Amino acid sequence: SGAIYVGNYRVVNRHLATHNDWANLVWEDSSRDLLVSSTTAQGCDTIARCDCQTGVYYCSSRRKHYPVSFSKPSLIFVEASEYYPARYQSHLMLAVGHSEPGDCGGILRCQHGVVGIVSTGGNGLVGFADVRDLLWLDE
Ligand SMILES: NC(=O)[C@H]1CCCN(C(=O)Cc2cccc3c2SCC3)C1
Ligand SMILES: [Zn+2]
Repeated sequence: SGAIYVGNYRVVNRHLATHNDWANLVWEDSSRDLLVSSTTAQGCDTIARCDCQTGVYYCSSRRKHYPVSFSKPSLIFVEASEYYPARYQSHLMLAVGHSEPGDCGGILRCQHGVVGIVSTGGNGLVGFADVRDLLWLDE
């Protein structure tokens, strides 16, 4: 579990969105596993606008933060699950690091701010749905 609170928006993994997220839906994309909903309260997370390939992510299955190098956002094949059929997930970044079901939602950050959130993982790997291209989150 985990979300990004920026301005009047809440960004979460689409497969983990609630009834409230869908009733106040701003934008959603199954291929990216992202859903953004509107909020009444103001959010204060800063989103990074960079091309960093190093950062720190929160791993709830270990209750620890870990430094990682990560790949550039790209189309990556993702195995069938109870949420999606077998498909390519776009804007995904991979890193070597621990990750198990339940770590989705954990924030990945660089010196500039929030880069994205855990969405995939397995075999000593962790996939992060990137949010740096969503320039509208700020305005
Ligand atoms: N984006 C998707 O289609 C997700 C949907 C849920 C399932 N999924 C996974 O990768 C499961 C998983 C296994 C092992 C470690 C981890 C995970 S998810 C957090 C870390 C794909
Ligand atoms: Zn950065």
